[PDB]
Amino acid sequence: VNSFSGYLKLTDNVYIKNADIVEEAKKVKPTVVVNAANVYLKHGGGVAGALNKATNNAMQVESDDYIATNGPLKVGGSCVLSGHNLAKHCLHVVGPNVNKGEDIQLLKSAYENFNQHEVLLAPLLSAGIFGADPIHSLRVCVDTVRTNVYLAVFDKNLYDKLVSSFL
Ligand SMILES: OC[C@@H](CC1CCCCC1)Nc1ncnc2[nH]ccc12
Repeated sequence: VNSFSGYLKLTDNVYIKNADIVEEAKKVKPTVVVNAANVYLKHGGGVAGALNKATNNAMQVESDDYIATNGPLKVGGSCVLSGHNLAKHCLHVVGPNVNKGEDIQLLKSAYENFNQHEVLLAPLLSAGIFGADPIHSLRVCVDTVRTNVYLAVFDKNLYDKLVSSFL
């Protein structure tokens, strides 16, 4: 039993809700919140910009030190950093950005990072400003993640389409 509330159950391990991931994280304080990161951990907009803003830019400060030490992530890769005031940990995961021409096949590799964590709060990878089809992202999530994932979908209209079209 966990403290996630109001989710629709899609499969044995995947749950979905119309919610602002920032407000969800602040309420639940999960062990792991997933950020929709880029390889430079430049948290300018989308989920990343919103999460970073909620940390008063502490996420960005920590991320800049991470990059200065380690260099950029790989598309499809991840790193674990602090969750600041939002969660114990933040798993920064880089899904392919279609608006940069990146290979959508890397979306499965991106979701594989979730399997290293027993429970996660997460957005749909490569959705939103990353340009991928969210219905496809949900399908890859369900077919790749085996651990317990609670998906927050900001847009109510998109949430209803994801549920109604789910196979
Ligand atoms: O998938 C990443 C983005 C994409 C959006 C595209 C337009 C329709 C709504 C989704 N989703 C989010 N999901 C949960 N919380 C969020 N906070 C800020 C952004 C955000």
